[PDB]
Amino acid sequence: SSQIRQNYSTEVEAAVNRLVNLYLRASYTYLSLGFYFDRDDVALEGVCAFFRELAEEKREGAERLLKMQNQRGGRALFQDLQKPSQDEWGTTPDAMKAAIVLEKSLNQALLDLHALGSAQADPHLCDFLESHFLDEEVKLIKKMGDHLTNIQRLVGSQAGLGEYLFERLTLKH
Amino acid sequence: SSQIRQNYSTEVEAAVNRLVNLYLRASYTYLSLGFYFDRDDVALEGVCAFFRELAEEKREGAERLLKMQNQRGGRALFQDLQKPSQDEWGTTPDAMKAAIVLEKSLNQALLDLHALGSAQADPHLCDFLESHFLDEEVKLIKKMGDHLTNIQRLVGSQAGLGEYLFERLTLKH
Amino acid sequence: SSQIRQNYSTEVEAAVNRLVNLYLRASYTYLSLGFYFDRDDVALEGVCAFFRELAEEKREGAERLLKMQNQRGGRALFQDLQKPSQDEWGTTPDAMKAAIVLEKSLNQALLDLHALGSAQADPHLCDFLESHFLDEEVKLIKKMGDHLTNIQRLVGSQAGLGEYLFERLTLKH
Amino acid sequence: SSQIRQNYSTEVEAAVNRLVNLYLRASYTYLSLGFYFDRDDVALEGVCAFFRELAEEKREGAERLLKMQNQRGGRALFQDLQKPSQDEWGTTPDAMKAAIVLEKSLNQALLDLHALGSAQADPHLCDFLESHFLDEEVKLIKKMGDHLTNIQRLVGSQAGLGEYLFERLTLKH
Ligand SMILES: [Pd+2]
Ligand SMILES: [Pd+2]
Ligand SMILES: [Pd+2]
Ligand SMILES: [Pd+2]
Repeated sequence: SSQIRQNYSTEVEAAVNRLVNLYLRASYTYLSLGFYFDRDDVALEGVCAFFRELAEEKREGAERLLKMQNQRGGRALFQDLQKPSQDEWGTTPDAMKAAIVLEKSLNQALLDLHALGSAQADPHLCDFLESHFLDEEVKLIKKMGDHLTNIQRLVGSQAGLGEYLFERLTLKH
Repeated sequence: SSQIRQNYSTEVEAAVNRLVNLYLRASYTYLSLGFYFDRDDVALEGVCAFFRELAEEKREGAERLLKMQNQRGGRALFQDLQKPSQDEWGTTPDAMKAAIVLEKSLNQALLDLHALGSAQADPHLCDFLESHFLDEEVKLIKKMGDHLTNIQRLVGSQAGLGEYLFERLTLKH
Repeated sequence: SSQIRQNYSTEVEAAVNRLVNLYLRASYTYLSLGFYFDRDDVALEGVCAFFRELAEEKREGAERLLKMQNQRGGRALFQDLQKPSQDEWGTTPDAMKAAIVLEKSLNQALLDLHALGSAQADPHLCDFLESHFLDEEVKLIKKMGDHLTNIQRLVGSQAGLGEYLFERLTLKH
Repeated sequence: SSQIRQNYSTEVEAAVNRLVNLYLRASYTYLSLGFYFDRDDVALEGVCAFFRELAEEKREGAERLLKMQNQRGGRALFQDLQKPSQDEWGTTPDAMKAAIVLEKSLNQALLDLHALGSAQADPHLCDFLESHFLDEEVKLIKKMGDHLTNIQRLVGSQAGLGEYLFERLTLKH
């Protein structure tokens, strides 16, 4: 039961639960991406760290959604988390491309939920999504696009050398 | 080309470019206002500093817009910047009135863009505009209105004395 | 009016106003160069920062000229600012070449004004120009020439790799 | 005798001695202006301090000239110092006007000496004059013009009140 729920539709409640699943799926995907780059036959630690950081960011996003669900008086419902789409992630550009596709899918899910919020006249939801999610997605996708452009520029010259240089000079910290 | 653009209409992209032009025009206008008050035959340094600060604020606004344009995958297009509407700006109340007219025009441009964002279901744009621009405009216009009221109150008593006192006791820092 | 003007010709006054326009035009050009390198499909942040810094330097130069105009009792007159000569700036060497052409044009304008100062026996003007402008131009043009030589050396080997390495190892800070 | 003199004309040597006399005369004038404003029937201490500071600046200028005379191997020759042109200096605008006339006369003397330096191909002299004298004069005359404009603006409203306010709010430190 709840004694606090106000202006919070069942449609939004369900969409928030689905979004939590998407964010946790994304986190899982990034966990797989990170460890792939830590394989001794891949060995690009800056790339491992980049994706591991994203895994943490996506988990944090799911937790923020869940906190908000409870703040509004909605009820968390969890579903199975599907395994990531690949077991091996190819080259650095392959991985960065996959990451952009993933982020665009999350961004579209956020946009869809914001639209539902608007249709349901739920300004708390719509603002929650922008502050913690929509601006972060735009910034993140720009960073990934910039990364992809740099790695593409590098591997068009020399693939092995380019991947090493990108990891050493852009990613490693 | 872009590999990041998502939910960013050509209409909004063009409107953002036009807004950059308006902000740069405003910056240019404030540069002219500031130096007019630094003329040896005007010599009101607090007024010079007030308008110079605004010139910097408007330039910063244009830069923020341009950064956002690139974040969204839009493409900056610059146009000629028209010279300010006057070469000489009259009395302090004349100048403050001109400044209010200018800010109201920027504010209306922001409102128009927010409306376009709403019509295009672009919540990232609409929120970007409020956070960095719409609240700043409201605060700035209130300050200018307060200034205009004070200078009008002063120059209704004694024009020369009133302009000096306003610059010394309200503006100078 | 002015009560301070002394040994300040109308010819120099007009030339200073034209120089302000040239410096503001240059600033605008550098703003465009900087944001071009921040495009997600270009993504060379060290180059973005290099040109943005120059945009600020040129704006500062215009402001110094304007302050001097008022110090001498001349009157600032502003004209339209033409848009930069290109919308897209090509490769890093293309951009650095454009920048050198631009600086050489400013340098020539400064030399022309110094010559006018000499012809008008205006030592305050001639010294003002050397201290704040002429030595800065020489230093800046040497830096740009050095940059161009380095990027040319790099892209003659491998274009993509060379542009990345230059941005990472010379420009980025 | 001298064992160091090189490229230092007798014409420049004599002109430097005359300039020392002019600077000392100016210092004396400012001493008189300062004490006039300290009269119990005038009693404008910010004005006293303003002119006393100028008296010190002009004395310092004479000393710099004398040091340079000896550096070049010229020989200091002192003449009688004429008393200031007035015993009483009238109102604050009267005094500021007198001060501007005085500074313009020094500035013209500096310009005349720079021209002589140029005619004698004496670059050390010409540069000495710009660095320590010509830029200082331009700055000082702009400040005085700004002051005169402010006091005129004030006394056009109310003479007694305006003079008090200027001394309290612009000059006093
Ligand atoms: Pd909303
Ligand atoms: Pd909105
Ligand atoms: Pd010269
Ligand atoms: Pd010279």
